[PDB]
Amino acid sequence: VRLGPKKPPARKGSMADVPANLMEQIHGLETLFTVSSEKMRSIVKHFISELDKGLSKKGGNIPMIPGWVVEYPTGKETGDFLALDLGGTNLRVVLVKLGGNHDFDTTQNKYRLPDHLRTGTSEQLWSFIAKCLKEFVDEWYPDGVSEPLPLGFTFSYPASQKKINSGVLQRWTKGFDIEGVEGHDVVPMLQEQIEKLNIPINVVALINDTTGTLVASLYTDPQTKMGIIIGTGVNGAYYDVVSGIEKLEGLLPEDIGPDSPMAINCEYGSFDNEHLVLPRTKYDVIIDEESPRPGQQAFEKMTSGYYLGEIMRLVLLDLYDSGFIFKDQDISKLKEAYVMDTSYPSKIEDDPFENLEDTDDLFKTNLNIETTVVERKLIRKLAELVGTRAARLTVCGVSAICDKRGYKTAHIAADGSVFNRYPGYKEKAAQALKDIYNWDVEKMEDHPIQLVAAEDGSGVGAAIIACLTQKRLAAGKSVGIKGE
Amino acid sequence: VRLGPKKPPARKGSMADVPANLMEQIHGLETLFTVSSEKMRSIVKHFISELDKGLSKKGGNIPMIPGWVVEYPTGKETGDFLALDLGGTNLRVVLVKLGGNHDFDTTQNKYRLPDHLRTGTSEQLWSFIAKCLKEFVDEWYPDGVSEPLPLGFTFSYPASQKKINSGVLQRWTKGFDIEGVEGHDVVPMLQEQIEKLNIPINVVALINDTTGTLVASLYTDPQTKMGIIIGTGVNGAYYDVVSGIEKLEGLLPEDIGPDSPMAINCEYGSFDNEHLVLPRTKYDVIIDEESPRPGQQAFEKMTSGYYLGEIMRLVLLDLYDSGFIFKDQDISKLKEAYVMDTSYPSKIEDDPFENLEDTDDLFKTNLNIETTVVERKLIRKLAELVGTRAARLTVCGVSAICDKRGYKTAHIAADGSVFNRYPGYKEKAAQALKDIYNWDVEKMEDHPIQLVAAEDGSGVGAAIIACLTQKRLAAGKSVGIKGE
Repeated sequence: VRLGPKKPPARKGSMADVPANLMEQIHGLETLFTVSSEKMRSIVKHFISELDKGLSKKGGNIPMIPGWVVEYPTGKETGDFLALDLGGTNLRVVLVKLGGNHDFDTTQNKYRLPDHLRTGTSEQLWSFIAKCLKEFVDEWYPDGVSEPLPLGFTFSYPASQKKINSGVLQRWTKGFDIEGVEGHDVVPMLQEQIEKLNIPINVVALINDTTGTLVASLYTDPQTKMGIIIGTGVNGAYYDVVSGIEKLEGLLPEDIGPDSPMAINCEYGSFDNEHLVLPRTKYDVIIDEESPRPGQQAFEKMTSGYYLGEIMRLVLLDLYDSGFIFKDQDISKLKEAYVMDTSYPSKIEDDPFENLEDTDDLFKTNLNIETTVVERKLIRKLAELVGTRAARLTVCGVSAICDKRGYKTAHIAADGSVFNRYPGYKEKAAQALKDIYNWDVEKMEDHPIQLVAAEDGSGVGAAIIACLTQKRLAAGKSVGIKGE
Repeated sequence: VRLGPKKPPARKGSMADVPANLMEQIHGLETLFTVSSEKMRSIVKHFISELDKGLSKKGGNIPMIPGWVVEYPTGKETGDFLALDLGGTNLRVVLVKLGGNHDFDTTQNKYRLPDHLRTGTSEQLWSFIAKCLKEFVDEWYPDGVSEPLPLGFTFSYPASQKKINSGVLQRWTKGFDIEGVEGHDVVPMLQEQIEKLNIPINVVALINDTTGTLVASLYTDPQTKMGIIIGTGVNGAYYDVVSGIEKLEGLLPEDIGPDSPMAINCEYGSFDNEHLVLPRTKYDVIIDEESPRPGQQAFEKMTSGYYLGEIMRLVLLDLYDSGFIFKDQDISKLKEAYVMDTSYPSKIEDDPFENLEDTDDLFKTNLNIETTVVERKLIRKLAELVGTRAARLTVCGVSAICDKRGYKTAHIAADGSVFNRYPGYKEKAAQALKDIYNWDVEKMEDHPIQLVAAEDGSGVGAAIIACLTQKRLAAGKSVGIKGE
């Protein structure tokens, strides 16, 4: 039924019937949005320079935050470990049992946050989280445990960490707004509530989810060299080496030696806030000028899936205003910012039909705009250009990390809604890496540097980081700066 | 982010905290909805007898419609062929180029039927279709063709045919209401409008989409023994042999002799309308009594995904009425027929949490029903029972056809939204087949009889049936009853 179950072939996409004047505008969209291999190589050179800068004492626009994971997982770890992921709408609690052969078992619950928890008191939040952990532990360990359960806490909010078992909140995001937490260490706040309920849990690590994605994926897949999130937000994490981190000079204890690995949470959404290398167009400038924080998050704005529909909307409105398309149409819906979400370029790029009838139905039904076939061919071209630009720019971050560290091969453990669901994304990213490196290789599965699906970072990853951490803490091996 | 990109593992599903009274009701639900292996074998034996009955002179509840495809595609077929797929809302035109090594290329367009066609004249309909085909051919063959393109027409309406290149409309369905067409052969009606527009197409075949799924999938995959649809509706098609078709004795020319293959479109939705073997519960009886055609489509009612939410709804109301669940709830939204669509059992079976928070959020948000976790554990067990019974009954159709024809091994080419999207469906079906056959086999990938994703029946299949038919029409080999 319908088009059958297997992915339809890509449409042929003939441009033979497109009139000269529209075809000139299509070429102008190609000039605006195509990222050449040379431009990619150029962006990567500057990205490497900014990765270096963020690790220097002076710092830079890329935070390059030390994650205080100073060893790799081996895959041979065993035991029971907890993970907590505090999101905007819910708390997830995960019991991970590590099998010792790159394998694990999970048992997980999800506790939806009451509306008021995001904005009430500090004690109310940590008490709620402790009540969920008590309910969980009491069910899964009805007769307690002989050793407390180490817990890793995924707390993906701007924070500073001078050691892994700490997180001083810098600023709340994602709808949280709780007094008396900004500027304080959240780890003892949660531990205090745990102890109040006499729950046998020791909070031993606080992480960013992308650090988790890196370490979970390297536990199951030892070829992992990076964890990357390609969604509404963007981020990457990898292992540097202590000697490469000027900003830690003089602060490390001697048992964290110069050749020690150090996981880094790049927070590279802010790469090129100086607007010197990314190929921002007039439409990107408008998106930025109209955003909550103009001049911030330059790289996120150029690569996040959240803006891809918005770019199309502004281009389309421009084409309309300049007299090229939708001449007789009521275009009022195209004047609403963010009316086109990521589903628009997605559906348009998935349209299997030469006459682009999925695109026709989307425009008529959702935007009240009737179109000619040749207009839809422009619209389809535009969607392909915007989806492909975002993949080629994301891969500059992958390439900069690999080139910085000398990784000639890598699995890049990827997650987020763009990687997982945007049409053709994996193909677009693989072609981008092939174009950067000029590999002579037929099949994407054989690419020396290739994206693969990540393991669960904020659950499994935080639990494995808790396992690694607990082994250091037990032995007296340092997990932070001297004295901390 | 979230649970990461990989399928979460199945929840543990502890029943330890479920009170004795609720566990007794769960056991009662397992009695009502479990289909044993011996039951499935009992059903298969009767289903074979009913397949044989539908092919006999006296007929039976299973139509067993000869589809007038009297040869197997070899995979060596080459050429350009058209398919037309006419639904209730859309027309699809497919140009299929066969490559001669079980491979094909497609080029396809989709045209939404104007609202006024459904109630227009016969001429308006065929004219519209011909104008779509003129448009399409004018583009993909701007200088014409050396021989007319043979076209296979998937005509998704009750119709009878005494030869492949004919279809006499029985009754319009899908709120079509066009005069002068019921009781008439639609092929010449379409051909006339084609010729009026001087389009180089010859309509050579009219088919049911499931016959197309069988044929297209056999062209690409030589182990295909059946085409099966498991969606809102259900159907199967497979090749029988003319000697097994008593109702065609006396009607066939010598060049469709007793040893000839004959594709059958079973339309086995009506299996067991006489209610002799399917394990109908009181809930299935209610569904039938309240359905548009009580006493019809018994097997479809017991296997289609459309009913699975509704079976759950009535079970849950009956448990509320008996005082077991939702005791202090306002259950008024649960009293609406078909309020629970296939997404309810699907989301419930996909819930990865031990506390079943997806199911909590589904019931609280969509039905205004608050639940205890032990209620949700009963709800999850009910969803699993209902999804599992539908898969096990579906595979009784597969096994009947395979045992009828002596297929010890087979690929069963499957499509439809239940096969394609219902959680765990493929594993349920594969376990059902292993249970019927008592195979000693560890991996589902290795099962002797297995479901595999089908090729596109209503497009590609209709074009390949057009190719096989044209070969016979050109040579003067028959494709129907003597003299038709």
